[PDB]
Parts: sequence; C-alpha cells; structure tokens
Amino acid sequence: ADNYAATRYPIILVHGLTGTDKYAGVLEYWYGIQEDLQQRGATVYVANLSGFQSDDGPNGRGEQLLAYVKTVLAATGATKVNLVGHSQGGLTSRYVAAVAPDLVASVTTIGTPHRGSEFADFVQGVLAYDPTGLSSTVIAAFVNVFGILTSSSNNTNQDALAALKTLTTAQAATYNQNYPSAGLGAPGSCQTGAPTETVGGNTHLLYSWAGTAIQPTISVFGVTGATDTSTIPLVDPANALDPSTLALFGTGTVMVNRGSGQNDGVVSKCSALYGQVLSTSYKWNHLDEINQLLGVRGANAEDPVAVIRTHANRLKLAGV
Ligand SMILES: *[P@](C)(=O)O[C@H](CC)COc1ccccc1
Ligand SMILES: [Ca+2]
Repeated sequence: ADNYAATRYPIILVHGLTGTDKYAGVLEYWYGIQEDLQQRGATVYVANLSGFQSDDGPNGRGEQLLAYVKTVLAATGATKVNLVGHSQGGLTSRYVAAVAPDLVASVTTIGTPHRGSEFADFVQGVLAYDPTGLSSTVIAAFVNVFGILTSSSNNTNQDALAALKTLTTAQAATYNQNYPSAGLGAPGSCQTGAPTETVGGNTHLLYSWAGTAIQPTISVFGVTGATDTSTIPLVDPANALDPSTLALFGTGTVMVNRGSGQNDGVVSKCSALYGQVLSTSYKWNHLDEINQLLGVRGANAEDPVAVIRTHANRLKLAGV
C-alpha cells in the first residue's frame, strides 16, 4: 500500500441504471475498485441509489446522492467530495454538482450518456408498438421487482419506465437544458466543453472517458455490421466467461444501425463527451468500464482498475 491515489477530498463512486452498491448484497457494482483505491491511500465511499429512477425530481437519484454526499462529509469531516459516476451515475453527479456546487470538487463520468442512448430510444420504441400499452405495465412491474430484489437495501423506490425515458436522447437533451454545464459542448456537435466550471463561486474539475470496443466495420444494403475490438476474434475467452461481452456486442450492433457510431454497447462516443476527455479509445464495452463481470475483459481491453487508479492520482496531483 501507498498513497498513489490519496486525494484531498473523499471519492464517491456512483453506479448507473440497474445498479446498487452491492448486487443482492453480494456482487459489488464497482468490482474490486473500492478495495484497490483504498489500498492506494484513498478514502472511498460507494453510493447506493435507486437502480431505476430519473435523476431529477423529488424521488430521483439526484436528491438521493445529495443526501448521501452530506452523510459522507459529516462522517469524514471533509468539506467536499470527488464524484465519479459510471453511466447514468454521471448524470446524477452532474445534478449534485449543479444544485450543491459548494460540496463538489470534481466530476468524472465513465461511459455516461450525456446525450442519451440510442439503445434507450430503441427499447422505448419497442414498448410503443403494443397498441394496448399493457406490455409497459407488465414489463415495468417485472423490472421494478428486479430493482427491489437486487438492491442491497431492497430499496422499493424503483421506476423502470421513468428510468428508461430519462436515458432516451430526446429526454437527455431536455435534461441538459435544465442542468447546463460548462463541460458540455453544443448538442449535435459531438464535442466536449470546458475542462473546469465555476458555479456559484465554486470551481469543479471536469473529466470523462468512454469505451469504444464496438466499432462499425462494414456497411451493406443499408445494414451496418460491427466488430468487438475488445476481443481476439472468435477465440477470446471473455466471450465464454463473461455473458455481457457478446450481449453488449449485440446491443452495440443495434446502436450503430441507429446512427450511434462507435460505442460500448449502451453509450456512444459522442454521447459520452464531457469536460476534459482523457480518452475515448479504450477497447471496452459498457461493463468492462467497471471491471465487470467479475473482472473479465477481452484480450485487447485495457485494465479498468489501473485506469481508475491512475485517475485518482491525477485528481491528487490536480489538488482535489
Ligand atoms: P447506464 C445508461 O446507467 O447503463 C446501464 C448499465 C450500467 C444500463 O443502461 C440501459 C438503459 C436502457 C436499455 C438498456 C441498458
Ligand atoms: Ca467484461
């Protein structure tokens, strides 16, 4: 152990949709990451928010995170925290940074759909094809139960329908209007914004990176085929030991056929851009970003634990 990742302010990891700090109280969302960071001298806390909800609103993940941030500060005696969110977690972090700027020192998003997800649009579109609308109710009930059951604390505040809408591209654009950020570029520009922001007199260091394992590699008869660049073609063990590898390749293919361009199976490169874009070259699918499942990744995928560890050091050197 050492203090390679010893940051001034406590680090809080923020999970995305379907998440919880510890699935069924057994499998941790940020697989092996909290242990690694702490071994390197960092003070880390893992948020436990609704796996299914919008980010804003009375019952949203945003207010949940705000309240959690406050308990972390009170317990540590620190005055600010570094927010590190994955997927939707990044949106929840942006919410706290905006409404409570004085409590945040930095915001880092990993594969966060700042502009929404083409796969979210897809899934929502699928539900709309049921003229009776009953599938929304039935499927929502099923997902909500999954949320309650997998939540480490069996949080009953789950709203799959609101979570799905929150992640669509049209809704994401609206979210960015209500919660503007200097770290965001112009919509439809596929560009990032500034590396830092000053809200209400409080400066925040902004960072981000994305996984682009799923690449468009061939187009024929209007159809676009992709390639999972995270794996060694065909024989990669990650395809057998991690069920999400191929699943994400499948969802990633649906996205490129919806005009997403390179992605990680859930979030496009353009949608993930925020603050200082450290990288968008990682050959990662959406779950490799959080060292999942159970630390399995394709042969060509960079080590997610090391990347996050190095960032903690980056934050340290930056003064936060
Ligand atoms: P981010 C968007 O929170 O990703 C989740 C896995 C961590 C799942 O996101 C979705 C959203 C809609 C349809 C499929 C997956
Ligand atoms: Ca994986």
